[PDB]
Amino acid sequence: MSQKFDVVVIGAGPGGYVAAIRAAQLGLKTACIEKYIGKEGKVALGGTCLNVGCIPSKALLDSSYKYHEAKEAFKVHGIEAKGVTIDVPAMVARKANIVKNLTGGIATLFKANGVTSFEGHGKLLANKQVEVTGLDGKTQVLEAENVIIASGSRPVEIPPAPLTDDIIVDSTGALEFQAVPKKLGVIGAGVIGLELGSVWARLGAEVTVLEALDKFLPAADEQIAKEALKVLTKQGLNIRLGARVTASEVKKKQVTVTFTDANGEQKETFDKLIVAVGRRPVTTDLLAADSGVTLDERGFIYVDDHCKTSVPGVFAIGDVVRGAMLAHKASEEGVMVAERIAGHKAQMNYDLIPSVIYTHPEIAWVGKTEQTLKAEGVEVNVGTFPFAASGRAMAANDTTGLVKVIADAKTDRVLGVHVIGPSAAELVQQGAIGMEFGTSAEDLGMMVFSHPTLSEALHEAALAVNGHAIHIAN
Amino acid sequence: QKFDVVVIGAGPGGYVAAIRAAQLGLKTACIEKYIGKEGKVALGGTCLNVGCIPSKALLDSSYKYHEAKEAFKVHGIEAKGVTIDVPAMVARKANIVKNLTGGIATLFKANGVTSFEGHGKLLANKQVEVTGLDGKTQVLEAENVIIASGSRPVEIPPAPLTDDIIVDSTGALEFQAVPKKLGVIGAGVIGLELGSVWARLGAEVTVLEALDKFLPAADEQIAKEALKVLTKQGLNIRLGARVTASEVKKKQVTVTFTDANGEQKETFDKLIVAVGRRPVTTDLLAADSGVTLDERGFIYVDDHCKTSVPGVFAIGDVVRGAMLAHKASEEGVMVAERIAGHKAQMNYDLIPSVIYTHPEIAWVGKTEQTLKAEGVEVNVGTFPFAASGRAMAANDTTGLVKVIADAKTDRVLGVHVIGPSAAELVQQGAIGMEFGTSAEDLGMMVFSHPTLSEALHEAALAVNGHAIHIAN
Ligand SMILES: Cc1cc2nc3c(=O)[nH]c(=O)nc-3n(C[C@H](O)[C@H](O)[C@H](O)COP(=O)(O)OP(=O)(O)OC[C@H]3O[C@@H](n4cnc5c(N)ncnc54)[C@H](O)[C@@H]3O)c2cc1C
Ligand SMILES: Cc1cc2nc3c(=O)[nH]c(=O)nc-3n(C[C@H](O)[C@H](O)[C@H](O)COP(=O)(O)OP(=O)(O)OC[C@H]3O[C@@H](n4cnc5c(N)ncnc54)[C@H](O)[C@@H]3O)c2cc1C
Repeated sequence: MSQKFDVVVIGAGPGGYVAAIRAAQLGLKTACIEKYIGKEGKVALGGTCLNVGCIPSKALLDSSYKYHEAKEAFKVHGIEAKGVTIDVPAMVARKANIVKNLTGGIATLFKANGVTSFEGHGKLLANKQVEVTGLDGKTQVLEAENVIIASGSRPVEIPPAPLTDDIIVDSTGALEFQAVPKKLGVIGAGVIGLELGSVWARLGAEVTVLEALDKFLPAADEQIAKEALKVLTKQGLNIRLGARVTASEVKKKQVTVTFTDANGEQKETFDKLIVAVGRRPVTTDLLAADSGVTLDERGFIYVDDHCKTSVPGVFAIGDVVRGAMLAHKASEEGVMVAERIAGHKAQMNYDLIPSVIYTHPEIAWVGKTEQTLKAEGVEVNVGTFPFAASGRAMAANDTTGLVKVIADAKTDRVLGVHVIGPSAAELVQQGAIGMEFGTSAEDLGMMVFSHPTLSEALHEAALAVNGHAIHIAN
Repeated sequence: QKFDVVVIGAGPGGYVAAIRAAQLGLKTACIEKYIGKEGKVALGGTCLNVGCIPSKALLDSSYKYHEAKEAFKVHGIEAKGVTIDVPAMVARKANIVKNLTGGIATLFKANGVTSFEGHGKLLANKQVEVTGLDGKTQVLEAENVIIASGSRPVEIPPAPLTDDIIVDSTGALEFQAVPKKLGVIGAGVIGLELGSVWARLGAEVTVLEALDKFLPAADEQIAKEALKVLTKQGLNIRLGARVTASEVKKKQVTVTFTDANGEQKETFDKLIVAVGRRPVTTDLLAADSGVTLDERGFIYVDDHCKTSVPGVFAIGDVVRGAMLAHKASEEGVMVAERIAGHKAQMNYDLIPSVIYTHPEIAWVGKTEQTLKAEGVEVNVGTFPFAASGRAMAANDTTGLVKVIADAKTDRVLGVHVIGPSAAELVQQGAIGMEFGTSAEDLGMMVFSHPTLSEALHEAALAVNGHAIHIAN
């Protein structure tokens, strides 16, 4: 029985580790297999998000912002912070210690819940048998009643900019720089590139972001994206749209990138270059030829709306399957799959998954953009409120940005909430909770919002939908 | 001199009522007497001029200084020193107040509200006498009157305001230097906020509180954590300490008070009287206006803020209910809408409370102790910020979220937070409660990761024993 489990989970990222905990909570005998070696030379749980993704990036964003504010936005308060500096090794070490604590915390949760951990590489064979290759190279086979595949993702590689020495790096290396890159190039103006560029720009890097697409943040609401581009450019992110990298050359501890833009061939030289074009699903040695599990043309594991693969009792969740490649999407899929194995008719809502970009100002949204609703032919009413009119934001010395609420013009149902500014993600979550209950704009308007709080900007934007905000002209 | 609506007072109640009435097409006047820093009438009431906004401005500046002094090294951030210039900090606050008070006048002009400068008094038959700043009078004929005269600090005989030594909250927001030893009478929201400002800047702060129980309206678990954290921050909060006398000598003040061990004395450079707030009706009502006051000096109104006189309403701090700015403003909206013919109502059950200490404290709905006293069986779920990845990244892990749900129906009955973004997380809870959320409803929603909001999600899951990120 040592080798028999009700649920075997391959991977311990946000998808897999949450699925494993939930399965154990539901009374299923659960194993979770993980191969990733952390900084101490031992297996570290938590996946991309904890080890080289969400948490490390937010740690560096928060440290670098605190330095930036001390250097550039203290005098208005009367604060004199003389000769303020930030030590990059110490900043990175704080991040490493946070990662170590949280990865240890997952192991603590596994122990408390009775999840059995295996260290090594898992491979799905036919008929729900899972071969585990341990760290010593020895194999064993686990007999699973159900398998949850949660093998995650890795950075996209591009031929013009292969990882090279410590000069051309991906996001993992960008979270490990021990000195500020004097000239930093970033390929890709999506969330990851914008966050990483912001960290290092705050510390003095001169940053160019090369983006092949003509449109900035095309999935975000256009009004939000336009303000974001303006603000981030002013902060020193030299974001170049319609700029397609074709070659790179490393010499003298620098890298020269050749790229094509509207004016032809261009060259620019950097001390470090981050390739942040996107993310790809990981299926390396994951599926035996006889497993029965199929991949789509983009390399994701094919699953249905309940994350079931083509093989009964085999599920796949998170970044290895279709849908938004986000940590909270992966974890909610894990919960849904575990609940369904336990017999519950659990159903995931894919329409209210929020997005957050942890720049400062923060950017977040839920639901549909104005441009999507126009393409769908839905008439809408829009309300906005700027943080420049927020008393709380004035006290905070942080008045950039706005809240936008989009409602159906016929029914008043809120269809999207979009924010750039302080506490964007928390205000968007307020909107998402309302949308879960079918809120109208008038419903939000009729609620008591504490004063003074940043939340009031959502209240006013909801009132503005129907032309009766108090604190701005309508 | 004829108006559909005459509003007395331009604080959060009155100025919002005036704007909403004007938006509804009612010919609206608003009367205000308060003189701001430029020597002219300033709108916005207590909250904008000497209350909410100034206090938050000094709290935010002082916290940024505190974090630089005490919580930068862990990030790798060093400095040769950090100082704060108190006059400059206060001047930033004064400029914010000036901008926002000007903004209300701009809103009045855009909406067509007519302003009068002076003291408004309700006479018989809905006539309003306005005494101008030169003492000359005129009478306005009002179809409807909205009384929004607000509040002022409570004065106590044993600590009368004196020179620059014994002050109320208004004086405490105007210190031009850090007091070396600062005494505060009253450990409520105002006293804790003001004490926090000056403690962060180096004052030795004692807070004398007559009640044995700290923050009795807050949930007991939150209040216990708050007392521990604020004491650690240097607020020497003395419970069961009743002030009986004070004496000023040589620009210092000795306070006599009684505690469990008998009569005590303590000497301070400055003393803040922050025991509470009282409704203002000074010269507000003619003897035959028809409007009645209760025994505590509030104007008596029904649940629609209607007085004993038809067409006369009263809102905000001068009437029953929570003395909070968002309560006053929403009452103003209700009254304006009702004058315009709508059967508008006010929800008194989900008014949140916020204390802008750091960590911030906020809550909505009922406490565990209230529900026990009511005999309502409950399930409780909590989640600590020490287990939040977002909070760890923020270097700010003090506190917790608490969700209380009915044990039979699973309906959320209260949400209580001490920690980062407490007010925003409480607002999430309040929105859910408006829609009748259960704890499981919140648990089934997708919360972005990593965000502080996830602490509310986990606490909601913990109600029914299945949080993912803490043992159940
Ligand atoms: C720099 C960066 C910043 C990000 N910021 C955020 C953010 O703030 N918020 C957000 O929502 N998302 C963010 N993301 C995306 C987020 O990291 C992913 O969406 C999330 O980690 C996906 O979770 P998952 O469990 O599907 O996969 P992963 O987190 O990739 O976990 C997969 C696990 O499977 C292991 N594994 C793979 N194959 C095997 C095998 N055969 N046997 C054993 N183990 C195996 C891997 O070692 C890994 O631990 C960020 C990503 C990056 C790179
Ligand atoms: C230090 C402090 C901090 C505070 N912090 C907060 C907080 O963060 N959040 C919150 O919700 N609440 C806070 N409050 C409470 C908040 O200020 C009040 O709840 C709110 O201002 C009440 O609004 P109101 O319109 O009823 O009265 P007020 O704001 O007091 O306005 C009444 C107006 O009427 C004027 N007036 C009175 N009589 C007349 C008359 N006869 N004729 C003409 N004009 C007249 C007054 O000059 C005044 O401008 C704070 C209060 C203080 C003292």
